[PDB]
Amino acid sequence: FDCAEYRSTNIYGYGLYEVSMKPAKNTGIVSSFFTYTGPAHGTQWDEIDIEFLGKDTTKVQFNYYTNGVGGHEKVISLGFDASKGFHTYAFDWQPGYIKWYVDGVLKHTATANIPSTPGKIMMNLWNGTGVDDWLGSYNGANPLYAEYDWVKYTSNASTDYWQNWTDGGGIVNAVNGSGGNYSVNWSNTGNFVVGKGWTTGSPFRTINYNAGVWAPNGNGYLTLYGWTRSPLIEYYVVDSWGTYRPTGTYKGTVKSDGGTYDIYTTTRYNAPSIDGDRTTFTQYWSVRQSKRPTGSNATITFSNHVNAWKSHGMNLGSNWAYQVMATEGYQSSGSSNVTVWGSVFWEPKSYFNPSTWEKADGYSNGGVFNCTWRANNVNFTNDGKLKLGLTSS
Amino acid sequence: FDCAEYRSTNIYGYGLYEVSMKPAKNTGIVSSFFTYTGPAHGTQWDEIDIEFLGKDTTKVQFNYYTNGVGGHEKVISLGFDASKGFHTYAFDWQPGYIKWYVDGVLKHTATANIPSTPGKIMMNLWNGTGVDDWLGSYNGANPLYAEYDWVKYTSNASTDYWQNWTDGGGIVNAVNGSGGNYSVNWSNTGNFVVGKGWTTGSPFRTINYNAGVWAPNGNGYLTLYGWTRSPLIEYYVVDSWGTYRPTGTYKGTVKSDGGTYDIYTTTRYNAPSIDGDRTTFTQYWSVRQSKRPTGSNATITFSNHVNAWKSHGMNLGSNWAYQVMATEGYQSSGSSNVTVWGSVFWEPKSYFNPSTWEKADGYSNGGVFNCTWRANNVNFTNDGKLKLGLTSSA
Ligand SMILES: [Ca+2]
Ligand SMILES: [Ca+2]
Repeated sequence: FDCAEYRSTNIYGYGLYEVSMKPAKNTGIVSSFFTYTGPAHGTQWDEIDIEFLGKDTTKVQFNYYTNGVGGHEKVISLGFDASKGFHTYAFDWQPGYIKWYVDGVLKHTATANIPSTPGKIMMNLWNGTGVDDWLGSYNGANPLYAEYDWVKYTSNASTDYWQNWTDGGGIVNAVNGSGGNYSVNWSNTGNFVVGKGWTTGSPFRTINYNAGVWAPNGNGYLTLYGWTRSPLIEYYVVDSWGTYRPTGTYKGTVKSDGGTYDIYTTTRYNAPSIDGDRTTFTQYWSVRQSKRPTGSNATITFSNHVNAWKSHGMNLGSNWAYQVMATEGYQSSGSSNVTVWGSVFWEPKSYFNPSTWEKADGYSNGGVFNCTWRANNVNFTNDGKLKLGLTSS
Repeated sequence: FDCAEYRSTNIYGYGLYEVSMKPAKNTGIVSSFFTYTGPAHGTQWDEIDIEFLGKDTTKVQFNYYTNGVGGHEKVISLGFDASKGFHTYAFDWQPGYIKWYVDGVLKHTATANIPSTPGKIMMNLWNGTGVDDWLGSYNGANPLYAEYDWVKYTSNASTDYWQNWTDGGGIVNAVNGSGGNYSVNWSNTGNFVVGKGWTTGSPFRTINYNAGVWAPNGNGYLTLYGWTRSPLIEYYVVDSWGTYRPTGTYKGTVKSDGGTYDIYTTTRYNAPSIDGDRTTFTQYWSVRQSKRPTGSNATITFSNHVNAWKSHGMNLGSNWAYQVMATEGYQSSGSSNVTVWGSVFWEPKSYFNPSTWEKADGYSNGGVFNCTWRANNVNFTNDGKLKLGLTSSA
């Protein structure tokens, strides 16, 4: 028996691992997506799994090994047959937990003896021997296939600041979420500003976020927000908004991260600021000429804005205070869900890219794996999908 | 009684510590500014003090504890009542000594068994018991408060180069002072360049200095000065001068650290340079459009100049030689006194900053400290002063 394993050439650490896949269906096999490192690579055996036991594809199995100790199996009922269509499975791996998801919904959290060694991303399909109680016995049916549409890994941002300010009008339910994530649900408010970011901003920072939810019902801004002191200046890089587009005195424009922004300035007197709730300071703005798409990864190269501002005579303070990816609102209702992240590894799997992936070939895992890995069983379909096969002879 | 103590979250080492404050006046209390490290910070007890005994606010007491041993009290007459206005008190803490100052005047020096363990910066007000001969008896007067307008700590410069070059004309009395400080007194000279700085310059250095004395009597420059090789270039950032403002071939201007400078290029031939007594080289200049005030702190963000020079096609060499904060002179007389500083921790005390400070709360030091620390007694005024109160009851 011949089986298939596709594995990354690089190693990856803590962060969110997502895959879109359709597992094979048959007694005695497994289709999976997992991270792995072990003794053959000079490390302890640290692995995090997503496994579909072909005997019953209406279930998914989650597991993990740390220093070679597994025993963390959690089987969950899916509510659909995973073999009948593509679905997104994922696990967020951090030092104190692992959270697994199905089509974006949280289904299981683990906290005991979590792995810590960066591993490779892997995907395999195989038939077992000696584990009939676990997989059912394999009946030789072939060929069988497991398909994967895309793989994505996003590393941590290291945001250290949480901002949750409301003027007291209406309701602002802000949620300080895990890592760089936050969400806000608001109802008929006065003014507020909620966001995650950094305690000390920087003119060189590159902010990467994703707004999984951007649904202002009225005046809301999805915006890089921060301050400087010496002098006191509040700045904004607005990517999207609600029913009102912020403007002021026009200075010019700046092209950055695929968008063009209008640059403005506005002055403020007697309003809440970081140096006291009744002060006098300017606001610097970059406002996108049209709302940025949300729901996907977006980058704000803050230095291009700082520089274009410098160029139009707008210079910032030298005492840098907080810097966040915010949701601000006024006299409105809405929801927002935003994640600030570190870096993304994106693989569309449209074909075999030999710099970032390798096809296991010419050897068997032995043990319960009753098959040899073959690069010939790792192919790409026309519609740009990884197709893993289990064949015989 | 409830009392107050405000202390830094970070620890600080050798360097100059200054505070602008006005202690409370009353028999029985102490208002202070001091560095502290001890058992509760996991170390030996090292502390340096500035204490105002409320029984007599015309005097100030200096002390220090090293490995839990004190006994170095020194009381000096201020010549004024400390409780009537703000004054600046400081101590310069170095490996081999401590120097204390009042309004910038040296008042006391110690050298024996100098503390060496970095500690927190602290301020407190408290009333004692059992030490009436030292503090007087505390009569319960209340409420009382000590005020502090700002705190500043400046670390050491780590300048590793002393410049003292004269062509031999007239007299150049250069003084290699402590740390980054130097002075020069000169009379009817030829050309000379004196200063302190670094053996290897950097396009990224930020120079903090202060010219305590800037009194050229003729042609003299107060300037950042340095060279590169590959190619050989002499560069200046001139902040002040005497009777002659240096100029050359005009390129443009750069705004930096609050001033605007004119950018110039010039060429020198058959003149001395770090490469020979007779050489030819290029000079790059930034010259302030008007003289920079002296006597108060000044900063030169050198990368602003390097970057503007690059804009105009003035690229520096790749092998960096010395870089100093200099006094240069030609055919003149005069005096200068300049100090290059290290990095600064500046706290204007405009409000509570929980990242760099904490309020002592819910416990008493006990012993002589007849009061409980309360975070509620550490407040900030509208006008940016820290107010540490001593209050009665519950
Ligand atoms: Ca695909
Ligand atoms: Ca102040």
